Amino acid sequence: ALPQTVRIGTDTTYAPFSSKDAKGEFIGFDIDLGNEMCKRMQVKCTWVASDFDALIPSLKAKKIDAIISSLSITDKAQQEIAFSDKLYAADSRLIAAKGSPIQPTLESLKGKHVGVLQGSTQEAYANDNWRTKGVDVVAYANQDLIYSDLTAGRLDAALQDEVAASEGFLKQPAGKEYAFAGPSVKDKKYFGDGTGVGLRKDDTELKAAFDKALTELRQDGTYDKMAKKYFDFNVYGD
Repeated sequence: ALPQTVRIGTDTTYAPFSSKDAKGEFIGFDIDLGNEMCKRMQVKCTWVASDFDALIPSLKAKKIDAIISSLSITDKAQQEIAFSDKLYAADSRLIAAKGSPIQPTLESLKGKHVGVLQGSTQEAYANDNWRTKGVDVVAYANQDLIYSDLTAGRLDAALQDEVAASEGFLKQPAGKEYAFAGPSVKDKKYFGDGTGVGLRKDDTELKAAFDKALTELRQDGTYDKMAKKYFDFNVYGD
């Protein structure tokens, strides 16, 4: 059976997907999608704030029933839990100076200095696929020094999460003269084939209901109107 109330864990530190406004209400595209889906499933849903590292543990322990927290559908993720159909893409993308010919390819990146934040999935991606093929991958302890170095010319480009750099630098005045160089980088093992509602593998009726609500609010234009409230591009992706 479907739960009486679906408890949804989210990490409220990740606008524009999941954050808390100044009055403390949950806000973002993850919330709107969750709320819309739950409305279509006709079930009560309750948002449970949780540190991101504790989301999958809370789910396996049944302290929560779903995860909606830009949780990438990576290969390792799927060994432990199940996912709904994709909610939106969370790929990475290179940033360089406006007019840069740089592409996210080996023949383009050979011998170039690409910055990445240490500990990120972008650093893992760039170290396992780019550093070992003659790309100079530079790890940074501090995200704002990446941007500063890039503006200074000590990097040819930076590998960032696409939405985060969209919101955090490119829309800011400091990034006016910078832009994405080439298309978003896709890698199922590092970035998932999107994000999805994270669910326990036993919870097939819950998965079915989220997927049906998801296809439906897409097919009738609700997804696009809702995304337009936050995004200028195709957040859903491929």
